Amino acid sequence: AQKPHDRMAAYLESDMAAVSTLIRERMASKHAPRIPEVTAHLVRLRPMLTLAAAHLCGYDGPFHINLAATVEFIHTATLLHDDVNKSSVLVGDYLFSRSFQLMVETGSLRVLDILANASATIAEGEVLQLTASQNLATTEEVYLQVVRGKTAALFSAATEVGGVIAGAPDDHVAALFEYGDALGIAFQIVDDLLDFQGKNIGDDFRERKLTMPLIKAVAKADAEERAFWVRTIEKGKQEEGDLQHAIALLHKHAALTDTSVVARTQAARAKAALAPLPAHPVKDMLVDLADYVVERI
Amino acid sequence: AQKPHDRMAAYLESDMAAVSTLIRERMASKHAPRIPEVTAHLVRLRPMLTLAAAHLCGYDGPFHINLAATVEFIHTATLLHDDVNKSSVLVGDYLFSRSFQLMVETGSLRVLDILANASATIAEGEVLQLTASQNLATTEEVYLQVVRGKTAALFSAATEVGGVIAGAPDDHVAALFEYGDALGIAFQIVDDLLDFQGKNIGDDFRERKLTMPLIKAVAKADAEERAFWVRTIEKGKQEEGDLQHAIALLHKHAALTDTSVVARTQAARAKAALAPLPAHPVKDMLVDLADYVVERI
Ligand SMILES: [Cl-]
Ligand SMILES: [Cl-]
Repeated sequence: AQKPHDRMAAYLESDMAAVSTLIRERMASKHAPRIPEVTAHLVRLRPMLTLAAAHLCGYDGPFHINLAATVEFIHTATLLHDDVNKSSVLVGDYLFSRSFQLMVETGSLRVLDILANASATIAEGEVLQLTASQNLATTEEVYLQVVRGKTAALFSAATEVGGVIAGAPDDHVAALFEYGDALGIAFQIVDDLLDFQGKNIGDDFRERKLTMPLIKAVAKADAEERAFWVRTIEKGKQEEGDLQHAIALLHKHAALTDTSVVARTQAARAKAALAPLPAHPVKDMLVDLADYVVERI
Repeated sequence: AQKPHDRMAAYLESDMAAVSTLIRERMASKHAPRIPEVTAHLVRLRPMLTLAAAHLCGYDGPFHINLAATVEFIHTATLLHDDVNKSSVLVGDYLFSRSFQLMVETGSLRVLDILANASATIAEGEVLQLTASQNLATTEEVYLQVVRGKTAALFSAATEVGGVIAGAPDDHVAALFEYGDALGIAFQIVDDLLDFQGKNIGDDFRERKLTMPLIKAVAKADAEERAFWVRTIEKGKQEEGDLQHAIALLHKHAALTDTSVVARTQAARAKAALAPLPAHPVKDMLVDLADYVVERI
């Protein structure tokens, strides 16, 4: 999957350069000089999705660059905010404001709607996460909502705005959205998976954050096992030996193999969502990307 | 100034109701139920400026309601963020996202530009504040920038978008902007003033936040006085007696009378900025408002 991944990068090489130029130039604040030391310090596939999607639909113009920059600004600002100290909040807010300026300059209300609704979903997931983390009532169906918010919504928006700015027909656009949604879900399930499969390991477990493997394990917990889950997640109390026991319970209940399967299934869904589109070298790159996202499992 | 202030309220009575309905209905999150307990708990002249400005320019339609809601969403989200714990950041971000949805629905790229640039100014001030707070190099001219960001930019944007959505000519719009800018500056200088003039008192002093009265005092500090300023602001070290001494130095250097004068001058500037506009009952309300903002000094 290496040479296939490199081809996408090399094709988008120039646009990625010209984006990362914008990110650089807009992180520069007219008045305050106390920003660029933090922004440069913090500065990818999300902005790549937007450019790829634009080229796939034959876009000549300049605004795909704006939109891909917006996409990264939004991802970064969201990261800062999760790392919560005062310096983060306000710097993220700054990037949000800058992201908003960039989309407005494109002249497209449609993409603004798309990114406005996406930002709603993202922020809505972040809060849903607060509640659903450390809460053994959480179904998988509820975790998928969390995943969309925290992860997939931006993927799907990134790809969708790339098609919209290109002026693509509504079927091509829905397919771009579905590609990005499924790819984002796969992307995040892979992360979930690798937090167990071979510093990193058990992180979600200590964090008391309900990953899919944990949901699938808890879903089969007898009284004995429930007490263990009730204790290390909802009470937060953990000791020596507790990570090894959690992992044993995952394996006992096929929680990892089964999560691997959902990952692979969403990744196949991504590729299928490209089907109706007419053939195109970027179409191929996006297929390879769907495989690349799940290669590590 | 009471009956004159009440007339504005009573004229805008219905629109304010119908806005606070929106704020209520959009704070409701489809999926996550862990928001409305915080948003209702947190929910004014800013949204009033937008409605007033729309009516002043003869706007029939519905979007002045959207825009005034956006204005409050933005003010609130900004408040939350300054109060920084994790629950704040994400709830504010949620209101920002919701504010963005509302402006997009208006169909006006111009107002989006206005509010996108304003959001930039606001966030840019917040960061400039970090540096300029606890920094005796700060001139008044630098404080005015802080004031615009933290305060006036939203006033001026609130009034300006009200005129733009109404479709008013460019001269009427610039005057609305200038009214709101000067009014916001006056508004904030008044706050600065009342943090000394008669729990509240000395707050900015303990906070090591460079209010205008402090700038004007420091600006005249000899070596003896500088050492006192260098110590209680840049070193943060304060003892018994230090507030009384600061206040003495303000009076010694006419720092309050002089700040009062800048307040009054900006408020007169606000009213003058309405001059070219044709006469109108809301025009009168905005004049009274300019006097009302400075009545407490
Ligand atoms: Cl397994
Ligand atoms: Cl004085």
